[PDB]
Amino acid sequence: MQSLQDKASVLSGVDQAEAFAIDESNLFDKLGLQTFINLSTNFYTRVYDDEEEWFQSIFSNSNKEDAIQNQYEFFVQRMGGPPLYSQRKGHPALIGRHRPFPVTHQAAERWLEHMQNALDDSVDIDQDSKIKMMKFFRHTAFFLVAGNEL
Amino acid sequence: MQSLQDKASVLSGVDQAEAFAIDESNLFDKLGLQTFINLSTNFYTRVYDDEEEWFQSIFSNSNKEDAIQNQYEFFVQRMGGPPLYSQRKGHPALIGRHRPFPVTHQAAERWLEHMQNALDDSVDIDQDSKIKMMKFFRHTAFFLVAGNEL
Ligand code: HEM
Ligand code: HEM
Ligand code: NA
Ligand code: NA
Repeated sequence: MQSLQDKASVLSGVDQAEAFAIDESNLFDKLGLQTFINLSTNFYTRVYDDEEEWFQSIFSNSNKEDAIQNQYEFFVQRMGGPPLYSQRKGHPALIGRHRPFPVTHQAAERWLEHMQNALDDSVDIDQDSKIKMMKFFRHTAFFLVAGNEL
Repeated sequence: MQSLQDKASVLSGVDQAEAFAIDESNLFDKLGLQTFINLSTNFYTRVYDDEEEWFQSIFSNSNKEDAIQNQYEFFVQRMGGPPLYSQRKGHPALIGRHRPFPVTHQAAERWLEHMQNALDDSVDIDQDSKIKMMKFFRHTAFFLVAGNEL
C-alpha cells in the first residue's frame, strides 16, 4: 500500500531487502548461462503445457521459444551476467511490458508454482541460490500484481 | 509503432542499439559516483527552477532531494556501478513509476533540454560519454512517451 515495492512486500510476504539479496554475489558467475537457459526452458514447457486454460491462455499470443529467450536474457542480465536483454529490447520495464496481461494474485501464484517446479528440477542450482532466486521471483510477481492494479 | 522500444526509436531518432551503447564499457568506472550526483543535482536544480509551470508542476508532489537521490542511484546502477537503486526501491520499472505523470512528447524534450544543460556544465564527462548518455536519455525519454500512450 502506497508504493509499488511496499504492496509487493505486503502481498508477497517477501521483504524488498530479501528480494534483492541476489545483488550480494554474482549468481551468473556461480551458475553460468546454461543454468538460466535450462531453467527458463523448463519453466515455459510447464507454462505451455499448463492445463489451467485461464493461465496458459495468458501466453497464447507469445511464442514459447521467444518467451524463453526473453526470460532467460532478463535473468542473465539481472543476476550478474552480460546485459543481453537490453542489448536487444532496451529497458526491462516489467510493469509496462506486462500491461497487456491480467496479472492477478492467482496468476502470480500459478507462475510461481511452475517456477518452483522448474527450480527443483534444476540440477545446478544450490539451495542458497534457489532461496535468493525464489525470494526475487516472488517479490517481483507481486510487484507485477500491484502494478496490474494501479 | 508495435513495440515500446520501436516507438521510442521512431519518435526519438535514436536507434535502440545506440541507446544501449552505454553497456560497452563501464561508465561508472570512468566517471565515478560524484559525477552522477553532481549531474542529477544540476539537473534537478534546473527542473525545480523551471519557469514553465506545466513542466515543474509535473514534479510538485516530489522532493527535490529525493528525486535527486532516485535519479543518480538509477544512473549509477544502470551505468556500471553498485545496484543502489534496487537495494532501496526494487525494480526501476520506469514505465510503471512514471504512470502518475503526463509524459508527453513536449515534456520529453523539456526534460532532455535540462539534461543537455546539466551535461554541458559537467566538468568530468568526456565527449564520448556525453554522447552515449544523451543517446540513452533521449531514447528512454521517448520510450516513456510511448509508455504514457499505451
Ligand atoms: C505475475 C505472474 C506473471 C504473469 C502472468 C506473467 C506473464 C507474462 C507474459 C504473458 C509474458 C509475455 C511472454 C513473452 O512473449 O516474452 C511475460 C513476459 C515477461 N515476464 Fe512475465 N509474468 C509474470 C510474472 C513475472 C515475473 C515474476 C518475472 C520476473 C521475475 C517476469 C518477467 C517477464 C519478462 C522479463 C518478460 C519478457 C518481457 C518482454 O520482453 O516482452 N514475469 N510475462
Ligand atoms: C519524459 C520526460 C520525463 C518526465 C516528465 C519525468 C518525470 C518524472 C517525475 C515527476 C518523477 C518523480 C520524481 C521522484 O520523486 O523521484 C520521475 C522519477 C524518475 N524518472 Fe523521470 N521523467 C522523465 C524522463 C525520464 C528519463 C528519460 C529517465 C531516465 C533516463 C527517467 C528516470 C526516472 C527515475 C529513475 C525516476 C525515479 C523513480 C522513482 O524512484 O520513483 N525519467 N520522473
Ligand atoms: Na525498467
Ligand atoms: Na523494470
